[PDB]
Amino acid sequence: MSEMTPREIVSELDKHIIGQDNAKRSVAIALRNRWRRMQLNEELRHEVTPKNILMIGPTGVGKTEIARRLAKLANAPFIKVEATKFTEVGYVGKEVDSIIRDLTDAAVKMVRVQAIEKNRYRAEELAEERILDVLIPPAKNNWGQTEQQQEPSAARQAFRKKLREGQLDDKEIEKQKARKLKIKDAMKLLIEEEAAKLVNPEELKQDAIDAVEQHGIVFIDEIDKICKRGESSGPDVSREGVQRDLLPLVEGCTVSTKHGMVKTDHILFIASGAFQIAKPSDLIPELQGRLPIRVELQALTTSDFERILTEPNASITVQYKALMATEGVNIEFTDSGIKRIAEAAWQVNESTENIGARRLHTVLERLMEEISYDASDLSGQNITIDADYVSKHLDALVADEDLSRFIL
Amino acid sequence: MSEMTPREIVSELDKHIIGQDNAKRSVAIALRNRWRRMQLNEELRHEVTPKNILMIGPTGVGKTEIARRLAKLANAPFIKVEATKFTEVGYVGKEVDSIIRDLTDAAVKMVRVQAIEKNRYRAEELAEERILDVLIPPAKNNWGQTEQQQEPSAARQAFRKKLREGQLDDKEIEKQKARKLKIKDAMKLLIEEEAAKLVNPEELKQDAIDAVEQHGIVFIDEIDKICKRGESSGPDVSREGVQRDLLPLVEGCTVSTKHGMVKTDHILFIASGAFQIAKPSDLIPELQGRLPIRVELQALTTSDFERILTEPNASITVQYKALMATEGVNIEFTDSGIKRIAEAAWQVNESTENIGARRLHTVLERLMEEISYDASDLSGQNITIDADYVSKHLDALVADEDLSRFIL
Amino acid sequence: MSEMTPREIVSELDKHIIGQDNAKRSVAIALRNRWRRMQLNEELRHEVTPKNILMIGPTGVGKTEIARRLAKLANAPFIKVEATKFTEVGYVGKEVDSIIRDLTDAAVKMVRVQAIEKNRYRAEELAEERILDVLIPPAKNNWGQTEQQQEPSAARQAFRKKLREGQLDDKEIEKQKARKLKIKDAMKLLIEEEAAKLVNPEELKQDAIDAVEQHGIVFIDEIDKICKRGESSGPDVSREGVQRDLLPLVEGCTVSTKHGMVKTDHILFIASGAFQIAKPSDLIPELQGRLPIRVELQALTTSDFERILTEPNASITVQYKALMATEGVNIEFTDSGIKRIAEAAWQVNESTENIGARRLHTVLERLMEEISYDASDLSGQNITIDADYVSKHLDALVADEDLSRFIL
Amino acid sequence: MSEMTPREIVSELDKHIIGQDNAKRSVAIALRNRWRRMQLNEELRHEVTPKNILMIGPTGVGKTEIARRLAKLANAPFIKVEATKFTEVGYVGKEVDSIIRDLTDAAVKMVRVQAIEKNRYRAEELAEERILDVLIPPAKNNWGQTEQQQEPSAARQAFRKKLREGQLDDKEIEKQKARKLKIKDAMKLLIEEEAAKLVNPEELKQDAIDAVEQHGIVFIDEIDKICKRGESSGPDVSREGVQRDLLPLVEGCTVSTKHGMVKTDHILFIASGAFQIAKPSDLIPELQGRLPIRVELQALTTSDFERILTEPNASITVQYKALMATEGVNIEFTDSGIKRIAEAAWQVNESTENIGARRLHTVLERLMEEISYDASDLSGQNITIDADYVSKHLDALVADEDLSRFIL
Ligand SMILES: Nc1ncnc2c1ncn2[C@@H]1O[C@H](COP(=O)(O)OP(=O)(O)O)[C@@H](O)[C@H]1O
Ligand SMILES: Nc1ncnc2c1ncn2[C@@H]1O[C@H](COP(=O)(O)OP(=O)(O)O)[C@@H](O)[C@H]1O
Ligand SMILES: Nc1ncnc2c1ncn2[C@@H]1O[C@H](COP(=O)(O)OP(=O)(O)O)[C@@H](O)[C@H]1O
Ligand SMILES: Nc1ncnc2c1ncn2[C@@H]1O[C@H](COP(=O)(O)OP(=O)(O)O)[C@@H](O)[C@H]1O
Repeated sequence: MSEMTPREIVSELDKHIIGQDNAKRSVAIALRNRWRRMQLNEELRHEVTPKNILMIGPTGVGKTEIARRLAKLANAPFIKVEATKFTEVGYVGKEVDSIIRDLTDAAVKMVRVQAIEKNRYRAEELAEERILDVLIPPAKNNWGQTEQQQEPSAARQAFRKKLREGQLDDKEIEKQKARKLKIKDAMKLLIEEEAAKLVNPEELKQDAIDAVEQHGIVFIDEIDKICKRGESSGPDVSREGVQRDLLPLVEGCTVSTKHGMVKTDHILFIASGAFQIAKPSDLIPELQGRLPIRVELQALTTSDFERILTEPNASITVQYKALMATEGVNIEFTDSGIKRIAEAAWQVNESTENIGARRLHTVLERLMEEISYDASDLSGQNITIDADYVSKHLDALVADEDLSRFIL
Repeated sequence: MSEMTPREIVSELDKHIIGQDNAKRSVAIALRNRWRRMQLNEELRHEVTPKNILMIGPTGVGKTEIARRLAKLANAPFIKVEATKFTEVGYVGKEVDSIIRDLTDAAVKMVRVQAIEKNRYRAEELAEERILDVLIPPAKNNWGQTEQQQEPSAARQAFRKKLREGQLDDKEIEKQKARKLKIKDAMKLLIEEEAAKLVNPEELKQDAIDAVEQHGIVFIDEIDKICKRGESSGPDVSREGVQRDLLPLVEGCTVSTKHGMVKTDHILFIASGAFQIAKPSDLIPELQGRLPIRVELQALTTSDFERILTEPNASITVQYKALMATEGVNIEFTDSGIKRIAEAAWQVNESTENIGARRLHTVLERLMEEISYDASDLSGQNITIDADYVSKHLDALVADEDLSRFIL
Repeated sequence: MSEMTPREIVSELDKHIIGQDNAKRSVAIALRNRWRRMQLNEELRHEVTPKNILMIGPTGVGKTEIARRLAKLANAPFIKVEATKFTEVGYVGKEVDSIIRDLTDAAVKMVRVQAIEKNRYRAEELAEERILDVLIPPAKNNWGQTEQQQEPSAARQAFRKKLREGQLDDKEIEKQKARKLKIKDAMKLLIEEEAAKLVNPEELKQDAIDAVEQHGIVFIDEIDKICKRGESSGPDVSREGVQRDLLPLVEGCTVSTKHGMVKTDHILFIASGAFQIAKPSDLIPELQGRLPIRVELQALTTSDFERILTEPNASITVQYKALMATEGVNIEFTDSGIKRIAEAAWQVNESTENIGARRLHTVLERLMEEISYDASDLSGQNITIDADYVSKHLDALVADEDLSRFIL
Repeated sequence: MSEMTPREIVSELDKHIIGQDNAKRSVAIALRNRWRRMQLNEELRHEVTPKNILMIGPTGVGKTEIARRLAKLANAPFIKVEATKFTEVGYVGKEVDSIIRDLTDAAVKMVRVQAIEKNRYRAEELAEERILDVLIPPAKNNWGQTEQQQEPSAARQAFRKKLREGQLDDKEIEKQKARKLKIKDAMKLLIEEEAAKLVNPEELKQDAIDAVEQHGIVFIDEIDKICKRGESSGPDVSREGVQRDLLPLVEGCTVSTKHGMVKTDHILFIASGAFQIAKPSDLIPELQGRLPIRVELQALTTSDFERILTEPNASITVQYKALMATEGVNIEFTDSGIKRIAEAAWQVNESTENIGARRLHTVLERLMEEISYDASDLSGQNITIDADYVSKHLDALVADEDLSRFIL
């Protein structure tokens, strides 16, 4: 099982989300206040109430990714539903118990794929027993010693080591089979047709169910755009409603679905958004109060950037190096470009409109349009990417405001 | 069977709902005016009419939880439907006899789980007879005495006491089975595949039907916002209708459904909401008359809070201690912080807007942000949470109006 | 079969609907004009046309209950559809052939339950044959005399009389069974599992069908709010439409449904409502003319009340006595309170708004809030409820207008 | 497997999309920034993010066809969804994860047909073994040599060469068969009933899944008309939402589907449209940031046309020749008509409104009305289509503005 202490939770955070400590902090305080529970009895296993979180602040500084990530290391199943959607001011038809239904549909194509390296390496030593079986059969009547089985190997395990270097031969092996095929096929087959025997009844469900149930985490994005305070950001309280609908979810219900009936009850909720338009004080009271833990995030810096450009472990930048290396190019970003790199983000974000950390992403892939293209030429060649570089393909762009409008 | 006297019903209320005596009172007066019925004949079993309840008052002072709980000890099935919902001013598609429909779908995953420690302990002694049977068979032809049965036990009840300390052996027992498995599995199985023989035909229905039918209790929240008198709380009498739709439910009909045909006729209804917009006199007559018993509730006090902070048996505050302890921290709340604890909620509720008892929930989880976080360090350490404490992390917050607007 | 002469029909009416004679009158004249038909041939069995009724008048004086009841003694299946509904000015989706579909869904959970005391007392003498069968078996090879069967009873019918006073023993009796249970269970079982053998193929349908088909009665409430005459009570003739849709029903069609295809044709219709807004002259002509029989009702009196308070056979008042007795309380209403009781209704209904007979209901349950609560104390005690009583808990209430607004 | 280098990707473009080099370029830069990924590990296989593309420019100059084709040689599965669609301002019901859903439903009737000349020529040699088997059976007990198998052929491979010139005989061969048919049938059958044994379990899915997944490419057409800045191209931010909905798709989710559960995460997206109404800077941030790579296209020239008229490998013009030949007409276009051919499109596009390259298509099929009709007469006759020609059937048309409005 998972847990992690408060700080532990944080620290893996600072691994991919620069700054906003306060932020992290809370979310972890929610995720232990979580664990804690379990460890009680039955009374209070069921009278204490997922400490759901309200995420006030500007855009692109990481409310989402703070959640997204928290959850990945919780190893919780997770989904982010935009608040908008349930509005349909195009007037369609939106039901909110859907949300829970998709927090299962990952809670699966999550259980699945998170079962093919736990039970994959367990059955490449079971797809071999099925070819060292057709090239040379362990002659009828095994005289039980389990050590006269590694004794077929007296040539059998000479073919076992010869499966990795010489294949493409015509063979046929044992709703079963009885089929005559070929070996590089078949090798790619059995595998598949073997994960099946790696039992998938009321296990990939029931426990996938447990998934959601135990908990993930839903991040209800934008909540603020669904509540009133008049003028420009009120049509009707034909939005107020979606706060209502919502309630139950957060406030605790069962729900109908596909793989099994699910209990929202204990699910964790993380409600986002910026409120230049209203004020959290402005939710329906009901909601207001299921959002116990409130926290601010604040806009990142120039530095903050620079640092997001490199101190993220998946770093953007690196994404480059490696990507870029693949064509035979070392690439290497100075202190002093990683400086302008940011520097631009910030200047651009300040003239057009500011989209968050977001800009770096675009500013970059643009830096490289040159390199990133010609790359397969540079076969070995290496390049120095630095201020003086940067500014040559940037400055006038960033310069041209109205271009940036289009193309950054 | 249940009943309880008027006062009995009450006194279990005051167990988790401070004050509002008048409230309780009524509700209980409904819940016997209920029983009484039964005890009559056939004439008046079917000519007297569940004494439905109109819950006029402010928000977060207990209308819901008064119902909610009433029902829990009625051991009735219960659902709270928000009135809004049937409106869809986004225009979707709402049918209202849905309401009754879900009052059944808990009337079940309520009959269910409330049938697995009644009939659970009855068949842990029936899943053993199914293993003390495969380890050592009571040899062919039992010479009837029922006392040469505890006489297989001359070694059989030596394996019965040895089922609690040594398992994981490879065994196979008797749309039946004929299946070769193992014993920590199989133990977790049989149980399940045994609650089946614990007959679940026209019983887990029929009587679940009675449930609803005999009753639970539907709490139609907000009734007030579905009724007209003009200006800012009338769009059209395109809400009028919801009252209309509803009608029947309360006014007495059959409804179509999944596990069986239900009759709404005698279910109990408790219709909530505040009416600063209209006035109960403003329901359609038909309804109006179906909300016979009328009651007011009154906004809780500073004291009332203080008392909610502690005199609730699930106490908030306690939730802490015990939640908090789990990290190795005794926590203790003075009289005199529970004082400011309240003191605050009240002062905040009076400056932004007042959400009810609701605020404590929020004000608190905020007190603790410190404690609740650092907690895993305080391994043993104990803390004294008291006025002087409170005010250090509160006073300026509460101070800062416009913050509180966000973060309480 | 049913019929009843005109007056007969009336008289059972005056049993629970004080006054409005004219009203009754008609409805019965419809219900014989009904019978009459059948008694003709084939020509005129199918050229004469259910004499459907238009029920003009104020609210709460009994259009509905005049119908509701008429039908119960017709023993017709019956439903009251609000006219509103099909409007959806929230814009959903309403189809009108639904109506007929629910006039079947009772025409069932009516046929059903009206078959378990016709065939219940027929099979408690068939669930015994199944226990006096397991406690002492009628030894192999019955030597046919039918009078050596009451001759097992030479001890068998000593256990038959002993089934009513000594049970809870462990027995097992004969998609059948083969099951080992216990006797207070099983007794509650067999019954159920025996109504099944009380044949339920193409009988509980086909004749339930006959139900509707033969006839009940639909009371289309409010019809007037679905027709035009401009100003405050016309949006569009986007309501006119529902008169249209409707037509066929009343005017004669088949309809698709669940248990069987149904023919509206001969169904009886009773169309309600008050027309302060328009005038019956104001229906679509088509409708106008399927509402042959027109009748007024007029608002009830003070007396009328008083009399509804006692001369109804299910009397309200009595509802009290008996309900109230159950806790050990005789209760007894004077001439002279039953006077004020009413007196209030009337005064209240005249200040706030007047809801019909409806008020009594509420005025009362309020009278008793005192008694109705403390009742379980009065264990024997008896009380005199009379003017001087009444006015002590009423007068100021009725006084306070604006309270009454809420709580009467 | 595919890849191709940046330039390689390009050069096959310039094969059917004259000019717009910059365009191509990018797109290719995406389609390697794609490959590269794969070649990394697991960390960065799943932390780098398909480099999605924003296609700013005028209409009919190639955005679509640049994508369309890109994908064809990527041999990716592809779909272009119009942004409009999800709007329904007629108000229907649009879900957007539909988009992904259809990117699968070609990802298939693409895997399918692209599996019947790979495995088609593999089993025309397997449907013969099934007739050289009924005409002359390889007599019981094959004495294993695999060279006394081509030795049935001592008359058997005399019937194998005689299957191409003499058929229609009455034969019967081996949920199998046992059926008595005939041989030109049966030949057209077996084939089919043989692509089945060419295994189609969790292969025609799973890998079709990969398709989408590894990728095709969705081209979200017109993105611009789903975003706000006011006046004539904003109704509400009841379009805003479409951007919202979309999000996830591009921003990374699982989607439910027919042949299997798909992950959108890594698919490639290329979002089109012109922005004379807004400005790419005007997308919701979230999106904005997911359109990393930005590119412009520029309206083609007279020349560019001329060159589209011919330098396309499928050439329009050629379409003619060959289409036209089929009637017995060589046709030949001078340099100097292909000149006016273009010359015209350009002059028309500048007077009515300019639809892009689009016009040639129309201008042409009009040139020909004459030829294209009379063609079946010109049996041999050959024609010289050239300026002086062109202008005889064009000049006054192009002349007549308001005609062209109708008829080009
Ligand atoms: N504080 C930050 N530290 C690291 N990365 C960040 C930070 N803020 C934003 N980002 C990155 O830039 C984009 C913004 O993140 P996201 O969480 O979706 O923004 P927001 O929640 O603020 O709307 C993502 O690519 C995100 O991973
Ligand atoms: N007066 C009450 N007595 C005890 N707790 C209350 C009371 N009113 C509100 N609460 C608390 O705050 C929450 C609000 O109760 P609720 O019944 O949902 O309020 P309301 O009906 O007024 O909307 C509950 O969880 C409960 O603990
Ligand atoms: N004339 C009357 N005689 C007896 N009871 C009446 C009378 N009028 C109304 N009631 C009773 O008071 C309420 C009004 O009846 P209902 O038929 O639904 O009113 P309406 O049809 O006039 O809208 C019901 O409880 C009804 O049974
Ligand atoms: N610049 C281009 N190069 C070659 N053909 C083009 C070009 N632009 C448009 N066309 C032709 O006219 C049609 C329009 O191409 P399309 O990609 O659909 O234009 P757009 O994206 O600008 O809407 C295509 O069938 C193609 O033959």
